Formats: sequence, structure tokens, C-alpha cells
Amino acid sequence: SERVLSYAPAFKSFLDTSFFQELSRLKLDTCQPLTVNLDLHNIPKSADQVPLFLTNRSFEKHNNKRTNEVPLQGSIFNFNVLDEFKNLDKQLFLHQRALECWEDGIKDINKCVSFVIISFADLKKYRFYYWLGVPCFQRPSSTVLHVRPEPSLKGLFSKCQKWFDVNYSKWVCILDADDEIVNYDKCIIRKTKVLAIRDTSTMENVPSALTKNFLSVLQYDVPDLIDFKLLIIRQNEGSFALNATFASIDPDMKVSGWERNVQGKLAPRVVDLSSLLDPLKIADQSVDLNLKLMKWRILPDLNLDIIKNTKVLLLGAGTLGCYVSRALIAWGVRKITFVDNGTVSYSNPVRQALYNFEDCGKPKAELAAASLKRIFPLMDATGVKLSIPMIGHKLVNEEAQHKDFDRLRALIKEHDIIFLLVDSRESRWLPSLLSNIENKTVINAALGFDSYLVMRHGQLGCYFCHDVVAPTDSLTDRTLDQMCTVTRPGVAMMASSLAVELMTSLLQTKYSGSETTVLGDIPHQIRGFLHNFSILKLETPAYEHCPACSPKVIEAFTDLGWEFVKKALEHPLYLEEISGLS
Amino acid sequence: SERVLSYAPAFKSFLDTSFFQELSRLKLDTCQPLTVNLDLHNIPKSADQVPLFLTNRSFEKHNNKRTNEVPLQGSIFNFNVLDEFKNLDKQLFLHQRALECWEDGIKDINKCVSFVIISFADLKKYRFYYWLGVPCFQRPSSTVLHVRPEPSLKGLFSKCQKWFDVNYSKWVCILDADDEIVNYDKCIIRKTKVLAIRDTSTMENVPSALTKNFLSVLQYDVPDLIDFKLLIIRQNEGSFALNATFASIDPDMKVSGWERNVQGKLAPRVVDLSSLLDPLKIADQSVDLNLKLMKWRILPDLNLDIIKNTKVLLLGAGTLGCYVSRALIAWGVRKITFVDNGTVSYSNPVRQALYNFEDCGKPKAELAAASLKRIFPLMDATGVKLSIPMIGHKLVNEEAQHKDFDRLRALIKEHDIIFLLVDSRESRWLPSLLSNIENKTVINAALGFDSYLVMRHGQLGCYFCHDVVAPTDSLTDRTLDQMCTVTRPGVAMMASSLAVELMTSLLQTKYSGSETTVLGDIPHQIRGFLHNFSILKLETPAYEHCPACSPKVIEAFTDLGWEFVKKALEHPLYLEEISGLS
Ligand SMILES: [Zn+2]
Ligand SMILES: [Zn+2]
Ligand SMILES: [Zn+2]
Ligand SMILES: [Zn+2]
Repeated sequence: SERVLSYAPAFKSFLDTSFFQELSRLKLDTCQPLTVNLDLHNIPKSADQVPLFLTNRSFEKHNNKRTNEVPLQGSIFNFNVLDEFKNLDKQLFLHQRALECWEDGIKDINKCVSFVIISFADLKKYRFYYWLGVPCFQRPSSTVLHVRPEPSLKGLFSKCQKWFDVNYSKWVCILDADDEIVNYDKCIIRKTKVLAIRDTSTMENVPSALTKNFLSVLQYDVPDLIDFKLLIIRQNEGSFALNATFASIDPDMKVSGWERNVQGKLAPRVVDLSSLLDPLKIADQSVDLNLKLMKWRILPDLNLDIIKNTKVLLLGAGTLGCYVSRALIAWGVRKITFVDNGTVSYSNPVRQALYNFEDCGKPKAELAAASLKRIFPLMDATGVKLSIPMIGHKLVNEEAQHKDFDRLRALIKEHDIIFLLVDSRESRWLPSLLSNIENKTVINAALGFDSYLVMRHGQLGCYFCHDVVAPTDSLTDRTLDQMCTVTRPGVAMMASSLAVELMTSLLQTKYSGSETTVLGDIPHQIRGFLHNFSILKLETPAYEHCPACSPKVIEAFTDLGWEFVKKALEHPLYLEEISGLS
Repeated sequence: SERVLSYAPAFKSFLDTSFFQELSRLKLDTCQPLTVNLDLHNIPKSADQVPLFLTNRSFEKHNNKRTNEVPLQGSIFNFNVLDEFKNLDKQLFLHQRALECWEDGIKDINKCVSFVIISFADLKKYRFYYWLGVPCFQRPSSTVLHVRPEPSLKGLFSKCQKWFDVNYSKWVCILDADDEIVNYDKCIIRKTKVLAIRDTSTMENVPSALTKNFLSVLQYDVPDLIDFKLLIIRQNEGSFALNATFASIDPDMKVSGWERNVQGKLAPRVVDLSSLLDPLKIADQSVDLNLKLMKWRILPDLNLDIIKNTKVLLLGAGTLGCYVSRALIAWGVRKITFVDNGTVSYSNPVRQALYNFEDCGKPKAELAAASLKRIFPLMDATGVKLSIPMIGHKLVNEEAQHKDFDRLRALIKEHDIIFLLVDSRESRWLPSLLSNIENKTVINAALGFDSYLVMRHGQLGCYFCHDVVAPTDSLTDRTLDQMCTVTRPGVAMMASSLAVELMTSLLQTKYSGSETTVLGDIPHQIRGFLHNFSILKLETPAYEHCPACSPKVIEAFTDLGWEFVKKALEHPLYLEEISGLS
């Protein structure tokens, strides 16, 4: 029948985002007073103790309890040094608190109840470290308590329940000589012998650990009282009466009270609210949803990941490079690398869509990358100042130009799709080969005053298989990929987007027995004309004597290497001997 | 035979851009010492005096004359207050100088020669105010000089010429008792009676005014010497000998020396070097040349001014508004006005081409304008936060929404071409009408997941004449202008550029007997599709019962006005009664 009284944690903590926000606002503008409003009626069957709710309001003075709520005073100790937090005497700290509670408990037994929070806020990473502590002292530590049940007294319990509901500041009450509930009074309990406590535990037959606190005070006030009646009053059905007696197993005061973290261990609790409060992450979120939402409502069969995870390499941060990098981004592409040897000129900003008047004179390639990051910070934008040697062009400073060759491979390599966005035919050679020899997909964008050309090579022909423009062609036609960068503006815009939309269609699985995907066709070549507003799709087979993808040529580069390039670059006729046009 | 000696200005000033630059560098980091190197041999037949060349080097100590050059010490007085400059005693200042020269002249006759510059630099406007002053004193003022020619003595002249060439620091020489050229010596000239001066004037028979300076010293050194021989030595053929005699027409010292400005008046000289040094103007220059150069080499028959001088009004600073304003700029368009009621959202920057992560939350319309100005500072970019009410949409707050209506007219009015770049059909009505009622050209851009539509109205039909998409159409087709802003990115890019290239072709004079200009066609409607990479041009006649351009409708708006709109907006069926679809 008998037993020793065991307890349960007084409270469970619930810190709302608003709490942590307020916490931060204050760190950017010691000890801090808090105040909660306990609701000992609204307790989920699922929990074991009164839930402690902390929000940005707990910090304030003017809180506003509702009928039947019990206001509870508390505090928070914030630390700037994460080490200080970690290296604190968790034990000593709770003990220093328990001493303050004990000091007030001997003045008003109803004031030995309080909570405390230790914390460290990592405002940059939005990580928050905190530990809730409820001062629970037992003095003397030797004194335990033997108890025996007593058949319920719903009459007495209810009586006490109403009393505590009304007296929202009291945690203990007793009976006077007329058997009526009255405030705790040492000399009166000494005789009446019945102590009633407002339990914050639901644990069946196990009172809150705050019980130890009051008992410590009781003992101090009535050394002799060794036998009595304990009533654990709960604002529900669990209220139970007990036949107490004070024992003593061999002034020593033990203190407990730290809250077990999520995992169940006795250590701090950490919460990462970056996904919620980090604008930069909330930003990254939306960019994502735009596509997921787009897919979901109009094209569930769209593969977004592939596009997102493609590492694009843009050769040229000029007019085309900008509009292209612009369209890629908007598709989700997160890895983009710019390769341009020049710098931003006065006449660039209005045409090349990633520059401002202020960045004139500065290195172009590395600035475009910087510009994507302003638009979208998470972007993996990189700029490399390297030079692509042209065919039929006296090698200048062979050493350094050689490095530019090796360095250009390292790049055509670490990437998935290569965008060839240069001015002239002569500057497409070296890179197209390197990209073929590296088994990479190449998309080409060429500009003409009126027209443009977009195409791919992953067998289909490459740019250099067959000529594009004939001699007997139009004047405004022959300006195609002819070092003609300044054209009717709109040309680069279309050429760009089509070049990107082709890369995204081509990146989707093709329907067996057909040349299409969920996004439409996957043409080989696209040709546009502004004076008539038209587009044409043409396909062309690999040519046997092409100076770029011909077996003999690839062979040559494979066998000799740079010696071949160097020679080819300075002497174009040479390539024609190798290919077989001769 | 006789006459009175007249003079000519000692020097002519030439301030090189480098001078003014150095001048500035110093103002951003009193009196300043200058030093020039006169070249009295290299004198253009066209000039009247030795040219004084000032550059950024004049400021320096280590200048480096060339053989036969005469170093001349000078100074500059700079002013920060333009008023101080203006309100200075030009007369007193030159006189205070002449006094210093006179002080050194009596110590070494060869040191009474110097120049001075007063200036005010307007570094922001690149305007420079300066006045060159050459201290020329005549003392006493009463003493003039009667002179009579003397048959050349090329022997004597040459003798003196060599002497001055060698003695680059001397301005005067004389003959000793052995009839040999020697440095000036008061007691020696008192007897030898021949004074030779290094003339800096080419003026036939008129010596430099610096002559007065030496004569002033001569008089002071030899009060008695009343008759003598003056030799005006020029480093060429004009050297002439004179029979002098000192007169006196009734110590008073008059001072002259200020340089006549470009116009010939005796005031400061002002030079505006903004077109040269203003990066912002040099910038504006290039943007200009790009097109002039483009026209010149590929299309001399292109009218650029028209495009440049068009005041474009963009309704919507979303995805379309950005790419469009982007293409316009690059064509030269300098007046662009953005009209958008919303603000920049997290998911915007990657799609809407004129925004950065940093400007999220801020008012969209006014920010796009700000963004064009960063790209190109001279742009006349304006942003207006106004709202375009939708058809079939419960009027909300009639008053303010009314203003938004009146204010939208003021704009569709002060502009030349109107770009309709909104999300839905419902938001194109009010503006399309207003733009028709205002006789303005309207270009429309509609977005669909896969497609887009661009068209114009200046009789051809308007957007609302005939339906665009049918019900029995494709799923990915019916998303056209269906509040579908998030589509395959490239759509807005093409839709935009084509919309701008159409406006530029349509802005060029049409070849009589044909529907084309120097830039190509001028379609009514352009339709594009991404899944197949195609474009179509369709034309459609004005419809009799169109709810926007139908005679009955225009009539209605004309007759009633806002009362009509308000009613039409809230009740679409109404419009159909008016038009006649009923
Ligand atoms: Zn008492
Ligand atoms: Zn080939
Ligand atoms: Zn002497
Ligand atoms: Zn119509």
C-alpha cells in the first residue's frame, strides 16, 4: 500500500518563432524578465505536464491572462559567446536559481515557483540554442516522503479546484479550523495538517516536481510536522489525496529541473529557423515553386531536376552571353560559368544585358558572374578571364596562350553543356573541337544584322561541317557570324532564348520512335529572319572532310595535341590538308 | 619719317586639355608656379605673337626645353568661388603683378618678364574660366618714345640673334666699347647707346608690349639717356633697327596685359570640356555611334531619329516590360515610362530582367525606371504606381480608382507608342480603348506556356475584335494571355523583342504600293510556338461588334465617359449590348 513519492517534470516548453524573433530584435538593440500564462485546464491527454508557451509576448510587461490562467514569472540569460553557453556550470546555475526561489519561498511559499532559460543566438545562421530550467529544490536531501493513497474526496478536490481557479497567484492552500480553504499559514497547518498543491503534472499518480519546493518550505516552517495530508489538485479528474509522512534516509539541498531535449537527453535544444526567416532561403524557395507550380498545372511530365543540375559553360559574356545566362537562370540552372577575356565598355550596358554604366572599364567575365549573384544570390556564378585563339592568326606569346588552351579544356570538361557565343567563325573552332573531343553538348549562337543561327552537336553535323552562308547570298544575310555584334537588337534576344529553349527540350527524354520530347521538337539547326519574321529548321549530316569533326582531324588532335592546334591556328590551309578538302 | 612706338600683345595663349586636367587633379588634392618653354623660331605666318603653350607639364618643376627655347616663369591663381573670380579687380591685380616685375627688373632687367593666369574651375560641369595676363608696365606713363627707321643691318641683327639663341635667360643685350654683344649694363649702355630686345611679336614694325617693361627699367637706370638705338630682334626676317628718343607728354606707371578672348573682347575665356572628359557624355556618345555605324555600313536608309525620339509607355513592369524596355533602350529610345501597380517579389528577379534580390519588397514600377538609369544614366526613365481596373470586377473605392482612370489618360496621351504588357485579357480593355480614343499606336504582348502573340492597332482589327484562342484548342494553347505569367522563360524573351522589332519596322516609311519598309514587313499579328519553333503572321479586319473599337463603343465612351467605363467594368454584358453581340 505504501510507497515513496516520485515526481514528473513541472513543465514542457514550447518556444514559438515569435519568441526567437523578439529574442533577436533585442540582441541587435545580461538577464531578461519573462512572464507566461499557464492554462492548467487546456491540457492534451497526450502530454504529461502543463505546456509552457513562450512567444514574443513573454518578454513584455503587459501580458493579459484569461480567466483561470496562472501567471508565472521567469527569465532568460542570453550569451553572445557560444563557448560561454556550452562552458557554463549547468548544475551550479540551476542551483544559484533554486537558492533565490528558496529565499522567497520562506517569505511566501507561493513564490518559490519560477522558470529560467539560457540561450545563445546565432543570428546569421538563424540557429538558436536554448535550455529551459525549472528550479526544483529538495531540502534536506536526506528527507524523502512515504505516502499511502486515500479514497477520493471529489467534494474536497472540487473545493480546492475552485479556490485555485480564483486565486491565480497561489500554489498552495490549506484548511482552517472551520474546514474551509484558506491561504497557507505555518501555524495553522501545524494543526489542521492538510496541504493542497496546484499540480502542473498529468502523470497518473505522480505530482509535479515543484512539489519538492513546497515540501522544502513546509519542513522549514514546521520542523515537527512529520505526518499530514497531501492533496495533489489537478484541473481535471486526476486529483488525488495522499497520506503523507516525512522520512529521512541518512541542511543539504539537491536541485533538479533541466528539460530533456527532443532526443530525450539532458542537453540544450537547438532550432534552425533559416528556412523560415532567411529571406535568401525564402527567396530560393519561390524561384523553385514557380517551376514546380508551372510543371504541376501545365506539364507534369516535365523533368526539372535535369535542367537545374546542368553545369552550363558560357563562352562569351557579351550580348548573347547575358541574355542566355538570363534565360538559363529563370529555368533553374544554378551552375553557370562565364568565359570572356575583355572588359565592359561604355557602349555595352545598353546592349549586353548584365552591365551598368558604373561597371565600365572593369573585367567583363568576372562581372557578369557578380551580376547573376545580385539577381539570385545562391547562383553558382563564376567568371574566368581567358582568351580563345582564332584560326588564321599569328600565334602571339605561345607560352601564355598555351595555358589559355589547357585552361579552356579544364573548363569545357568540368561542365555539362557548352554554349558557344563568340563573334566570328574563326573563334568557334578550337572550342568546338575541344568540346567534341570531350564528349560535351555544344549549342551555337551566331548573329547577323537581320538573322541568327542556333544549333547543336552531341551523328549530326557541327558548325564547321558545311558552310552556313553562301557567297551568292544577300548583303544583310552574309553578315551572319561575321564579327557583327551590333545588329538589330532583337536578334540577340531571340537567338538567345531559342538557344536556351532548345537546350531544355534536348535535355528531356525523347519519345522512342520520334524526334521530340515533352517540350516539343529538338531541331538540329534553327534559322531566323527579322525582315520577314520567320524561322526555319534545317538538319545537316556530318561531313567527311570537315575541318573540325572529321575523323582525320580528331585523329590529329588526339595523336599530336597542342603542336597540332598551334600549327592549325597559324596555318588554316594545313587543316584542309588534314581534313582532305585539298 | 618719324612716329610714336605702338605695340602688340606679347603672347597668345594655348591651354591644352592636359593643362585643365592637371588643374583639376590639384583642386581635388592659393597661387601656383607655372613654367613654359617659348619657341621663338616656330612661329606661324598666321599669328602675331609667340604662342604660349600650357599643359599639365607647365605645373611641374622638371620641364625640359629644347635648344633655342626660352624658359618663362609664370603663375596661376585659382578660385573656388565663381563670384570671387568675377568680382576681382582685374586692373588692380595686373597692377600688383607689374609691381613685382618692376621690383625684379631694377635688380635684373632680364627678370621683368612673366605671365599670370586667373581661373575658376567648375569640375562638375567641366567648365573652365581663365584669363591670361602679361604684366606690361610703362613708367612714367607720360614718357612716350619717338622713333625713326634705320636701314637694316643684317650683320648686327644676326649677331644679336645668335646671342639670344645661346643666352636663353636674357631678354636684352647691348654693345660694349669693342662693339661686341654683352649682357645689359647700365653704365655701359649709358655710353654705347644701343639696346637690343628679344621681341616676341611678329606684327610688322610693331614690337611686343613687353618692350615697355625694359624701357621702364632703362629710364630708371639712365635718367639722362634721352636718345639711343633700339633693335627689335626677331628670330626670323622681321628684325628691325630704330632711331629712338625719349619724349614726355605732360612716377606714374600704367599697366596693360590682359588677353582678348575668342570674341575679341577683354574678358575671361571659358572652355567646356564635358564632351571630352565627361564619362557620362563619352558614354552617351558610343551608344549613339553603335547605331550610326550600324546604319552606315549595313542600312543607310534606316531612320534612326524617329525611333530615338519616340516616347514609349510601358504598361506593366513585369517580365515583358523588362525585356521590352531592354530592347528599346538598345535601339536608342530615350523616353520610357513604366506603369505598374505592384512591388518586386522574391520570385521576380530571375524572371523579370530589371530587378535584383536586394530590391525585393520595393515598389516595382518606380524601380524599373531606376534600373534603366543605372544601365544608361541619360535615359528619361519614369515610374508611375497606378492601377488598371479589370473588366468584370466589382468597382472598389470608386473615387481613387477614377483618378487612376484620369491619370492613365494623361499618360496614354503624353506618349507616342503604347505597349500593352499585362497578364490577362480583362486588363487590356480600358487601356486599348483609351489608346484608340487618343489616336495612339498600341502593340500587344500576350504570354502562353508555349506560345505568344504580338500585334498592333493604329483599319485593322484590335485585340478585342475577334477571339484569339478557341475553346476547342490545345491545353498548352489556351493558356495564352490567361493570367499565365510563369511560362517557359524564353517565351517572354521572343515576344518582347519581336514586339520591339515590329515597332521599329512600323516606325519606318512604307514603300508606296506594298506593306514593307527598309527594315522588312510590318505584320498585323505575329504568333509563335516553342514546341515546334515556328512563327505565323495573321491579319484580321476590324469587327463591327467588337467591344472595344466598334463605332457604337467609341461613341458611348465619347458621349458618357467614365460613367460608361465604370458601368462597363462592373458589367461586361453591358458592353455586349452596346456593341451589338446580343
Ligand atoms: Zn502564522
Ligand atoms: Zn563537322
Ligand atoms: Zn654697371
Ligand atoms: Zn476591335
